[PDB]
Amino acid sequence: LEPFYVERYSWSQLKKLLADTRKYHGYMMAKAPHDFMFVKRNDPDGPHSDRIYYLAMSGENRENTLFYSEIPKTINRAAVLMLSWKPLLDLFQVGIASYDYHQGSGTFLFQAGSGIYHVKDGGPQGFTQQPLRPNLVETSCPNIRMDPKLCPADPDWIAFIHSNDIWISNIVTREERRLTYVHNELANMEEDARSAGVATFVLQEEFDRYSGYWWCPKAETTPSGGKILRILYEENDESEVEIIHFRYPKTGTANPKVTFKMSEIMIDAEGRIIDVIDKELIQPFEILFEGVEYIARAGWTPEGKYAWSILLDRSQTRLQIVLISPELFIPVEDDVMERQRLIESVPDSVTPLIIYEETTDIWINIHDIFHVFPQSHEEEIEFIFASECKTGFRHLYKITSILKESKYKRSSGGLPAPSDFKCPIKEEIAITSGEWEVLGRHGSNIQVDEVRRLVYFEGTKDSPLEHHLYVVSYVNPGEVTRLTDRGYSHSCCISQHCDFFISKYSNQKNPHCVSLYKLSSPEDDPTCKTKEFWATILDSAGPLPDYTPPEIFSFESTTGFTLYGMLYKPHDLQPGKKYPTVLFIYGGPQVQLVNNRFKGVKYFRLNTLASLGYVVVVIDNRGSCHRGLKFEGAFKYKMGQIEIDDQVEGLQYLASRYDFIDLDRVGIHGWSYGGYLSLMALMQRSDIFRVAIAGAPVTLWIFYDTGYTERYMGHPDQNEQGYYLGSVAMQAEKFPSEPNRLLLLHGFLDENVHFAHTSILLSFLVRAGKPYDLQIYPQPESGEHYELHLLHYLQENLGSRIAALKV
Amino acid sequence: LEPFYVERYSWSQLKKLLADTRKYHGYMMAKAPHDFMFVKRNDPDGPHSDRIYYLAMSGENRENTLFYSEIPKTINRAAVLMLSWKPLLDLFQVGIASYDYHQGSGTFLFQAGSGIYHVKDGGPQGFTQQPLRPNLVETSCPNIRMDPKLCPADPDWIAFIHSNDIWISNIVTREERRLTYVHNELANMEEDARSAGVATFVLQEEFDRYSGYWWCPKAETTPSGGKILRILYEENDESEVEIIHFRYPKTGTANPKVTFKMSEIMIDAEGRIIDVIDKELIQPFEILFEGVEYIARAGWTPEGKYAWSILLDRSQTRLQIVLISPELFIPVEDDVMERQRLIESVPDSVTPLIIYEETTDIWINIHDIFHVFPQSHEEEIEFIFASECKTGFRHLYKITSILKESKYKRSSGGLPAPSDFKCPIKEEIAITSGEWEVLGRHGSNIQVDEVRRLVYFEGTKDSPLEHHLYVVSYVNPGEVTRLTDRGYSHSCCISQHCDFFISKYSNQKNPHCVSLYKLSSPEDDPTCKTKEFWATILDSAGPLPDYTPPEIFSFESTTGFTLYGMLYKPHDLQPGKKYPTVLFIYGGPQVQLVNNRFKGVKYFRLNTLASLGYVVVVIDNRGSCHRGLKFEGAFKYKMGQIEIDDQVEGLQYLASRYDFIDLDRVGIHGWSYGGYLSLMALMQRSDIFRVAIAGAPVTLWIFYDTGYTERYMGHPDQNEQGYYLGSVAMQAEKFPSEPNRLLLLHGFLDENVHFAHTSILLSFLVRAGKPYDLQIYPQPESGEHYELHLLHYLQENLGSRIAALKV
Ligand SMILES: *C(=O)C(CC)(CC)C(=O)Nc1cc(CN2CCN(Cc3ccc(Br)cc3)CC2)cc(CN2CCN(Cc3ccc(Br)cc3)CC2)c1
Ligand SMILES: *C(=O)C(CC)(CC)C(=O)Nc1cc(CN2CCN(Cc3ccc(Br)cc3)CC2)cc(CN2CCN(Cc3ccc(Br)cc3)CC2)c1
Ligand SMILES: [Cl-]
Ligand SMILES: [Cl-]
Ligand code: NA
Ligand code: NA
Repeated sequence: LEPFYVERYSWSQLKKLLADTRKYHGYMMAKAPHDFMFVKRNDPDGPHSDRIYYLAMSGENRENTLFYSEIPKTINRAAVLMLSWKPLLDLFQVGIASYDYHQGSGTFLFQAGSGIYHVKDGGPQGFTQQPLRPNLVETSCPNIRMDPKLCPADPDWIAFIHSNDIWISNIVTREERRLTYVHNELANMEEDARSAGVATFVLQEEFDRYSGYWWCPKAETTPSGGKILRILYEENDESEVEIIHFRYPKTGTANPKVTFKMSEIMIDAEGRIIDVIDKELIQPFEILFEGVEYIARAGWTPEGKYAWSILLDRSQTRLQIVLISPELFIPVEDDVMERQRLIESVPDSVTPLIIYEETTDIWINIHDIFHVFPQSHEEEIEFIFASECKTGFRHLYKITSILKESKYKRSSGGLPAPSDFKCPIKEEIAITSGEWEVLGRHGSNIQVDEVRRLVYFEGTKDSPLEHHLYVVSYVNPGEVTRLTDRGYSHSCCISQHCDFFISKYSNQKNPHCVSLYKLSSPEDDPTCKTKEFWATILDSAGPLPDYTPPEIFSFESTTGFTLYGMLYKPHDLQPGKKYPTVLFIYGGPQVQLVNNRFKGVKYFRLNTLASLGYVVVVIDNRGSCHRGLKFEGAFKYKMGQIEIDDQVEGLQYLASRYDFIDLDRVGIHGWSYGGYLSLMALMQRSDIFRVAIAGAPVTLWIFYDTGYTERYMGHPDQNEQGYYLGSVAMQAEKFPSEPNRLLLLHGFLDENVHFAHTSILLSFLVRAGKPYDLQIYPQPESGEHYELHLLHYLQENLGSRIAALKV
Repeated sequence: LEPFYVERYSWSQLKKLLADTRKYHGYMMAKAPHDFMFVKRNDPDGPHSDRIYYLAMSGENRENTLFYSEIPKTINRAAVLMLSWKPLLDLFQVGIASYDYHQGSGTFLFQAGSGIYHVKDGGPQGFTQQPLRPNLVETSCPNIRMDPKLCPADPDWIAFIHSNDIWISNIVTREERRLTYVHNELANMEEDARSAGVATFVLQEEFDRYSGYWWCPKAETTPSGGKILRILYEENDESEVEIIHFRYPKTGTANPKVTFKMSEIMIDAEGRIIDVIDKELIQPFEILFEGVEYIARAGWTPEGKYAWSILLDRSQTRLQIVLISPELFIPVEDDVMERQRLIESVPDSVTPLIIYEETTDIWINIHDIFHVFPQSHEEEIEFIFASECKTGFRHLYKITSILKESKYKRSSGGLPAPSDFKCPIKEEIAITSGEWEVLGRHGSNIQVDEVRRLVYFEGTKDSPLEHHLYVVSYVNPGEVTRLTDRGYSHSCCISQHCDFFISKYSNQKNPHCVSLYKLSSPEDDPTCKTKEFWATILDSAGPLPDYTPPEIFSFESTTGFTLYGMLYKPHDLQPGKKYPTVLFIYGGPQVQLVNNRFKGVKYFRLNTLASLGYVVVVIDNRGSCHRGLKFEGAFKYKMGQIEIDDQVEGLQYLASRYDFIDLDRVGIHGWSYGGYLSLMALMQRSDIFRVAIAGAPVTLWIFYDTGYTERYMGHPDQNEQGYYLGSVAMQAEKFPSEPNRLLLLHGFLDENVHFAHTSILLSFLVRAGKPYDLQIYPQPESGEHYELHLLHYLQENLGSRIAALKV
């Protein structure tokens, strides 16, 4: 077996090769249709049953905007119907990321650039046949308005954030009122570190929560003829949180001081504000919710009788679903005389209600699944929730909880015990089960059909390489019925009326498609669900000829799990020759790289590496996503210690199976946790790995945030050895004494993994007498430079003939 | 002619080679004896005429401290007397950079670490024969005290800076009093940006002025029996000066707002403070000193009748020597009623006195030469000054100026004209002349013998490669007499009594020596000066065998100047072979690299390069030091444009003269302006230069300070093209498209040439699609890493066989 050497291109020739083969900019295709919504026409004489609204990007150099399409009552089943995209909005006098809608009025609300706009379609006023003009919500606010939301109780009112405070605005009367006076934009960021209605850094970055306020969905009527609207909101104080060059709670240090507040808004009979009463909790947040760090999720019950909240402790091993009555809130009064009367006036029976609680030795994984049924009995609440805590796989559970009067009484003048607010669980039926998970993140949710008493959900039952749509009953659970076709992975939106679903689907060979599917039952059994192809929304471009996709492989690991991987064979594969191998890696939690999805957009350059004569390998090691909580928990307290074993094991599996892998010329490369592991690979296994290109590596776990690090590694005092061994900066001495094996890539203004990680690693590498190569990216045309430098670095120090002579 | 290839050592082998050959740490030898002072014994029966005091480092791992040595009345001229070093101070209960002394009391004052200390020797109390105990000046000041100075009028009092304010302290009574209340350490650096008695950044960095206050050398007696002491001081406001991550006035932006203040200190008959009156100028600084940016130098006349100051304009093309009477200062009064009486009470004849003024089209070069003779007539002042403005070479001039009453009268209530304070010049004799300069920087000054009416000075008369001591009359100037021996460069201290001088001397082959020389006249002519070797103070270690020094060469440049250089021939020079060449460069103003001095300490690694088989070249291009103002002015408004022409010219001179220079493998390398020029070399002349290693390069002249940039390049608006063409960051497109030719080295916390220069160059290189290599030094063991990486980089991309195959 002779070694294959890649063609030694010049820097200009590589720049040319990259530019000629490039087809997407910023690793981004035009946004496929998303954020679907079905509205019924209700026109017996007309040809259409529904109108669907959705956000999409019409072309490559185009802005994301609202379109609609017509769903016909019948179809020509010999033909294939391609639904035409009708633009909902007219061109402006600036792209839309999301939108709101109020079923009963037709009112859309959305932000596009600086403006907040609205239109009407599909309410009482009917359905347009031409693009509507977006109506600007006018303002006297100087700065950009963020996070607009329609009030579901009254579609004339909206709320939004401006300079970290909550405002409301009427789109008909033009009235505009500030609700919170927590932040003062004249005062500096060190003194005034408070905010209302806004999720702080860790909650956005690590818990995927981007909003901090929620409208009450119903309006309390007043005797006068007017009403009371309500906004539940989070209020954060970040004074004690560490500063960096904004507020970044690094692991071990303080998180924000948080609480719930409520804004009570009296409107008169003609939509004019009478008064605004800002209301705080009756007792402090620390007393009523013992041991809670993070407000993970929040909202209201369907009838708006209670506010709900999913709450976590600092260790992220205890979740609590807690109902909060509006009566727990009293007006803010710095006068202690009036305040004391308000505390005593609120009943003792009015108390927080912990309707659910769960624990784990691994960690809680927050998701977006939580459905509350209409309240039939006064002293019971019925909901569906998902959890990994019973069986180690995320499954749906229907839970009924009893709303007891609490044993703790506030009149006694003491503090409540740890479990005085715990509601008894009457019932707890398992809706799904097995060695597979329900998906509750990244758009995956559930659609509950309350009529037929079913629940649609996404899951990994057929395969961990494919997401599929399933349906099952929630009263008499049993037969789980797959609705999506095997051989693709699916991301699905189900109509609110539960008679259609859309699926965005792909596999390794075929690009993304979006298609509409009609749902129906057989006449003999309404429980049984079948689907029929109705129409195409987005048609695939087809298997483009210049991308050769990889093969999914697997191997039985000595760890006792099947580990999956991807293999890009070199193009023009020569007989009796061995090729240099690049291992692309991420390897951290909450990500799966290996599945039956199209990888020719984001990872197109793994194919480009294969075209030059590199074997490219990717392996989902233990800790990675979609394999259950036990598989994920493998590296608890042990980050860095187990990942490379699985990579090396999978690499040796391929070497014995394929003679064309040259194990003497193996490189490794990743970004973020991938960069971290690329450093760990060269440190621990320099026998295996010739070169490591670490992009934006975590080098020091004490420099990363609370929400992420503490979930997987705990508090630093309780894991002194894990933090030391897991931090590559502390082990600089263990890097190679050869140069041309280590390359560090990092941006200067990266606010996720700070440059500090790279610079402190550089600091200790220099003190340890070790060589490194470095590229920096200070503050479009630089993804070009990165790709260029990477090909050149691999060529010069791994792939080419010159590289072998260099050692 | 076959190419020689350097031995390809591994990274570990290079680290070993560097460690084995290393003999100094941080490019620093132990400090040779400096800051000399001669005190007469005045003991007719005893064997010694003088005691000399001086600062020195006794060994390598040792602190800089005060020693003394005994100068005998006679010597054994057959033998060579090596003076023993006697320690002046005892070990403490922490090194000394400088000291003060009060002739008439014996009082030394010095800072060592945090403490300010004092001892006595050589006054009325006599001469110790054993180490004295340093006496701590006690304090209630919390923070470190800076810049201590004895009051020459009263050796009981000192002054010092504490938290940017001037304090005084009595070393006998222990009284301690704050004089200025300008800075408040509780208030932050953005709000309170004021300071007193302290030179701001640009004055320290670019004008070598480190102090901002000066004691009046005489004490005004009061009727009571007490007296008045005076401190002239600079007061700076840096509010409008730009901030960076301290106050850095970048070119084009505002410098500090400056003025003169005076502290008047009434002491009673027993050394106790009665009162302290803080006094400001009668009219603003901007009115009295029209067009002055920088207070370059300041002090007092010998009798203390006037304060003096050397003042510059923003362009640094107009110097003014200005006398300032204490009567120009009035007490500070925010009450306008009392203030108005004080303004009218001061006479109109009391006015600033511009005793000298000069201009140039090139630039003024500040120096430390300024001697004022005792005032014989009431309306005349007599002084020696040095200047390049008459002839383009720095020469000494004796000037007599007439102290006129000013035509401008303050009672009129108008502002003064541009030239109303100009004093008529009665006389202006040239003391020296020719195509050579007097030296007035870096310790070089003049010693004026007022008895014999001579002046000792350092100069370049015998050679621009050697500094020498000369003497000449200042009444009847003529025969300039060299006192130092040819074949060495000399740095000299002359005794205050003008009967001895010490010289620290070296040449290319022999390390530094320090020797004492006795001065005397022939009996027939007191004007004629001769010298005799008296004793050795520091003996040279001798030509150490592992350093081969370079040869000084020269060549007649087409520019019309003789340009000098240094050549390190490769060791073990083989016949009929050509060697790779490294050009070491600085090339900026105010530096000369090429002279007859020992280069085996600071530039020892140029020899180490020669030992591996590199030709090392150094060339003093136009703009560099010690060749006159015309030679220096060559690159005015044109930095970057002319330097590399001279380097390439000198390189081609050597190539035609020596066949062993391989012009196909020429590298360039420098730090600071050298790094800047290394970038300019690869940009302009990639035909000549294969590789460029730029250390801490200036890449953008608008990012550098006012004092330096504007002196050589003017204000950016008046030189738009020079700034653009001189800034390498703006011309990233002109760098090579080949990799392995450009290497950038920069510290992260460099506060002279900021990292910003490198990062913005990196920014534009990435946008231009250009390759670079980078090493960073974030925040002893790293000069090791730099040297290691440089040898390896030259080896891999210039010197070795692998480097030639790589292209
Ligand atoms: C990790 O999670 C983070 C996101 C938080 C970093 C902490 C991450 O994913 N980073 C990441 C970085 C890059 C590199 N780009 C960063 C931005 N930079 C902009 C810029 C602007 C101005 C200047 Br002067 C310089 C730079 C451009 C560079 C890229 C990616 C995306 N992945 C890269 C790897 N890729 C596979 C692959 C493999 C081989 C080759 Br050749 C090409 C691609 C998958 C996507 C993420
Ligand atoms: C230019 O004027 C400046 C001073 C203001 C820079 C703007 C300059 O002279 N710089 C300069 C830098 C170095 C390099 N050292 C910088 C400090 N650094 C400390 C450090 C601490 C912690 C860490 Br983690 C990293 C780094 C160490 C590196 C050196 C010098 C001195 N000259 C170097 C060149 N030398 C000749 C020479 C030639 C070849 C070889 Br091999 C070795 C030496 C002359 C002295 C100045
Ligand atoms: Cl079941
Ligand atoms: Cl003369
Ligand atoms: Na996120
Ligand atoms: Na200086």
